[PDB]
Amino acid sequence: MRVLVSNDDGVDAPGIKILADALRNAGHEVMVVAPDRDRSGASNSLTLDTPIRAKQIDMHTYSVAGTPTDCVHLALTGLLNYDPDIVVSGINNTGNLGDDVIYSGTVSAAMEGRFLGLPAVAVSLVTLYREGQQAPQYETAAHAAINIVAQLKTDPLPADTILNVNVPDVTWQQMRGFKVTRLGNRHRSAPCLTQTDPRGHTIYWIGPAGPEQDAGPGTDFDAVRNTYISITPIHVDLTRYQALENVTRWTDRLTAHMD
Amino acid sequence: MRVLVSNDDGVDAPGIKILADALRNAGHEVMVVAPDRDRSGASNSLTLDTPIRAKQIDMHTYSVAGTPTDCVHLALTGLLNYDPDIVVSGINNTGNLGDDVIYSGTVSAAMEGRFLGLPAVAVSLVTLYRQQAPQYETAAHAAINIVAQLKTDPLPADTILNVNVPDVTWQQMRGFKVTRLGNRHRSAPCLTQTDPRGHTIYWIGPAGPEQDAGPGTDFDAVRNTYISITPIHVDLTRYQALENVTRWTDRLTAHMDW
Amino acid sequence: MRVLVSNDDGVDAPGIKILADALRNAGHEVMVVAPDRDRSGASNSLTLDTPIRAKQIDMHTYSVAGTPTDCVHLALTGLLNYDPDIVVSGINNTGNLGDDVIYSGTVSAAMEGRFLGLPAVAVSLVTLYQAPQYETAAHAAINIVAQLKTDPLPADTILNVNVPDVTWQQMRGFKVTRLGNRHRSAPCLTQTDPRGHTIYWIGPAGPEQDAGPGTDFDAVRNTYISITPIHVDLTRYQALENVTRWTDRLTAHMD
Amino acid sequence: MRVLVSNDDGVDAPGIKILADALRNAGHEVMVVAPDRDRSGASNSLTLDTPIRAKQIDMHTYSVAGTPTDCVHLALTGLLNYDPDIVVSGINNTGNLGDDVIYSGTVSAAMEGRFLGLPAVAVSLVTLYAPQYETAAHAAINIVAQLKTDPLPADTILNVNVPDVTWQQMRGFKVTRLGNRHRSAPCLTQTDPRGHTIYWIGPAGPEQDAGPGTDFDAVRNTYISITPIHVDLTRYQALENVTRWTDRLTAHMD
Ligand SMILES: [Cl-]
Ligand SMILES: [Cl-]
Ligand SMILES: [Cl-]
Ligand SMILES: [Cl-]
Ligand SMILES: [Mn+2]
Ligand SMILES: [Mn+2]
Ligand SMILES: [Mn+2]
Ligand SMILES: [Mn+2]
Repeated sequence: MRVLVSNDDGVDAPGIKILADALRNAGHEVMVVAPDRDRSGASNSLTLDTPIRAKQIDMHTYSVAGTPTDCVHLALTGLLNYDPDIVVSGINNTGNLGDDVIYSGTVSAAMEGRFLGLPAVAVSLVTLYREGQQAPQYETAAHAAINIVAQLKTDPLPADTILNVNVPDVTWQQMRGFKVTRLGNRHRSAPCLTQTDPRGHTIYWIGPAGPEQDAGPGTDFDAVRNTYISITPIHVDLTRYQALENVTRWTDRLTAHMD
Repeated sequence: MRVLVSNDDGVDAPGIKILADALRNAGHEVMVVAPDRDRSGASNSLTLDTPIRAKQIDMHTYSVAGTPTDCVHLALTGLLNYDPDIVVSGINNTGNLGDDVIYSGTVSAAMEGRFLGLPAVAVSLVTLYRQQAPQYETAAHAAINIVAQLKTDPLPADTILNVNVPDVTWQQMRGFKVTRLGNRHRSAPCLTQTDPRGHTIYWIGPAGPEQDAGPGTDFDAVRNTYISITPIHVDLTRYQALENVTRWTDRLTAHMDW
Repeated sequence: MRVLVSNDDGVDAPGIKILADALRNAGHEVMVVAPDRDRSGASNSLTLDTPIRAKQIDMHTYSVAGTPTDCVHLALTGLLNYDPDIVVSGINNTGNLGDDVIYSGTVSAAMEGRFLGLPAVAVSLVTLYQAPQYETAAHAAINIVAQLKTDPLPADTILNVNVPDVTWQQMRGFKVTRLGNRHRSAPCLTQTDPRGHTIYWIGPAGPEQDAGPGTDFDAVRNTYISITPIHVDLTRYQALENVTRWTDRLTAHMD
Repeated sequence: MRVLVSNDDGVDAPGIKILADALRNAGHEVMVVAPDRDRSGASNSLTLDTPIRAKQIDMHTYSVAGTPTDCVHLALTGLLNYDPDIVVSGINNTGNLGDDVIYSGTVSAAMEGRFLGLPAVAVSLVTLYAPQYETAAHAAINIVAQLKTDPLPADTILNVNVPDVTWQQMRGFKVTRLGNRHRSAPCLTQTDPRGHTIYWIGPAGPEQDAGPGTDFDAVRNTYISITPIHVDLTRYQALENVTRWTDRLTAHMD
């Protein structure tokens, strides 16, 4: 089939190159449109007050001076002569779990995919802090992504949600299987710490997570801790339909009161 | 009751001062914790890799060098000797409608309130491109009535309210309306032009008539001079989809080896 | 005379208001063009790759979404029908001394005035650690501006001015000075975060600093107003003849 | 000799690797300390209000989450057991000429070297409209060897700009002064795709200062340009005149 690929770490990052290469080896057509540098720490909104620049790198690749949402939007509304079947965003160099999901740049590019009418997937590798060096297993995450893509064709899912995927950092021979999960939480517990800096000013640190967190059986945290790949289905429309009838009766009692 | 107030435009903004003064006039206790300068344009995530400064401005006010989510998190976990009943974020100097809501800084301060166990509301004024002073007093009037009403008749759901107010005098307003989110950028095309030095550039252009802004939407209410109220999710997990995705995932497993 | 006024802290800050009001009361015409928010932390360069927006607040006041150098450039090349005799930038809420002068945003607005042909002045208040003495700094500025009219200096340098944070009654006089140095000795410090990981700080300056008799630091420490004349052209003319003979020898070698 | 190398574009850029390799092959020792990502667009000041993180990549390389001035300052005040003879910053992916020199990130790393008492050089490639990084490196190693066996006084910085061509096409070296181009640049009033008013800063006209003797005219005619610049902004030659002026002022206000 025909695929469109983006990310939030930049067009020159090791994980986006390994992903696109594997997809082509498997027999697919692939075009890449991604940011000119790393965008972590930047806001995810569409750019409306100023114009945007882009340049061709090779016959299949373009570099854009804007957000991950800017990259997917321009690709689908006039930048390319191309009609894709699906959007895939990643492979990210750290995990995207629990309370981190609503503000993730990797997730924002997949969202713009569905808004414009196509199915979409985000993929992330769960790396762990060390001292020296140990090279990350991007090859392991790519093998999972090509099998997910082929299957979405032979047995299609409805088109009103996005899939968020997280992969343990090991060789494939160690993996135990797949599991379907819900979002956990881990920073409701973080109780601030008071200190003094080298020039005499009072400063504050957000605390580390305690044991009273929500990361048990059924959650995304618990699956990856036990060496399984995690898949969570998420909303694309923030409207809460199941609450409309009740809020209307509430608003009626409000207006009768004041006037 | 006891109220906690924040925003995304900054601690010296005209809109946050008018809101706080009105709440105190109606007999409530109020503490303010907000950013040291306008944050519109920055990421909304919590700050974990570095420490944060904060200082006292007057007996009821603190200025913080960090995000709107940083302000609410610190106030509720050790910064204050205070146990609030509810959180209010606003009044923002422009609207927050349709597809703009998921990444709004004003909305992010109310979300952190609910996560840590309290009811929450976001309030914005719908100003228009043009000397005509903004009607902040009109939006503050709507806010005090909503607060006193939640005190008698609370709301059960895992939900928060997003409120938008037309920029007119109170005598000119037509009523309140409950709405769904609309959309206007799915239709927005890409235009090609040339800059002063000869480089090709691209603009995201204005929406066509194939937009979703008719009867029932947030856009249609404020255009016809009504105040809009929309209830929104705080958990992004899609529960209605779990049974079908599990069937799907088991089939995949049986296909592959190892 | 006709004055143009800008700053680094924004059009809504208390020090730019107090400066513009004192100048008008003394009988000058004043236009204000300044950033829409506090700019401390971004590059001082001119904006070339995108277009810029601007909003007229009242009759003699404008708000610009860009840098301090962007404000002064637009004002002199087409935004206004106005012909100024001098540019003044300030009053800043902290000091601008010694090795901090080259990258200061307050100083950058003055620099763009001189590159385009006019005399220029920068003004800062030296706050320590309460309501700042902005009125004391404004009294110094109106007296300096009047004197430049009747008794003029050559316009190929700019004046950098720093004012101690006290009442006029306490001030001792004016003094002409050179730039000092403070960060040269400032050491690297190794500490730990709440997870046990290593982080570095740039620590405070010890007693070995360059801050004695003759410098900008010593003057304000002893309650005098400091004036330092600074370069507008970074070319080192006095080294040109010697560097030329050196380059001649280098070229004979490679050939 | 012992050399310390930094830049403004980041530790992973192609110009900094080609410079370091050419220096080692010429027989010098080299340590590299540079930013974790591209830095154009941020303030050049030292970071004082928060702490800074760093990571050792290999035996001779370090990656720092901060400014080019932060990189050089930490390297010379305790992060390393190393005693360098000179600092070199580059090779930059575009030119650094005329009125753009005071706020250049590439130039700022060289400055912090001199403030702390060593000699220093900045090198940039003049790209127009596969970049000849090798041409620029051959120029830099010849300059470094001459500074040793025939020394200059260390009270200045050398700012070097190299045309983007093959070595065979180069015409020579030339010593120059800074020119100017933006003083002429006019305000242009236009409308956005909604008819709302916007302003552009337009291109330089024929009135610009770019003739014989300037850095602009040398690189346009295929020569390598070298400009000596100030490290101290004090204008010593105006001090006596400004002292008499301030005397006459103080007699007026009594
Ligand atoms: Cl991400
Ligand atoms: Cl907002
Ligand atoms: Cl400043
Ligand atoms: Cl640069
Ligand atoms: Mn990332
Ligand atoms: Mn805002
Ligand atoms: Mn300032
Ligand atoms: Mn650069």
